[PDB]
Amino acid sequence: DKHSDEYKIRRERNNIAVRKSRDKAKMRNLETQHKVLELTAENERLQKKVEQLSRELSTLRNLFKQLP
Amino acid sequence: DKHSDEYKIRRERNNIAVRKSRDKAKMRNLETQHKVLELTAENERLQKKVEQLSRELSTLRNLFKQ
DNA sequence: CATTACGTAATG
DNA sequence: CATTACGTAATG
Repeated sequence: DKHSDEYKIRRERNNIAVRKSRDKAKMRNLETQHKVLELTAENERLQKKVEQLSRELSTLRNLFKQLP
Repeated sequence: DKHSDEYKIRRERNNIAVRKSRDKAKMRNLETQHKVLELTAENERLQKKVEQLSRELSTLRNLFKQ
């Protein structure tokens, strides 16, 4: 059964499919890791934008009250 | 090599460690995908603030050219 | 073919 | 002990 040629071919093909499936799983993990870095960078960009608008706004609010 | 008590025990212990190591890997992967969902949720939060501030600013500039 | 539990062995 | 390449077998 294990010395039959059909078992040997069967194992050859599955071994190839296993390697391929494990390597695609790696890549999906790397992509998810890449996503964390993209969200983090865009997150940093967005809070700095919020901080700019917050400043521009708060600056104005304080000078408006600055004149009865 | 095998059939020895030495080898049977060594395998029992490695098998336990493998299972542990694979379960811990599952969880770090789980954690990483938890992180994308929080960065995504926090992203949407920050976008909506930028938009609210942008609106508040923009209405101001427009009303000033009267 | 693709996926995954389970195991072996080499290795840090 | 923990990690990982490599393989087997059951299964979708």
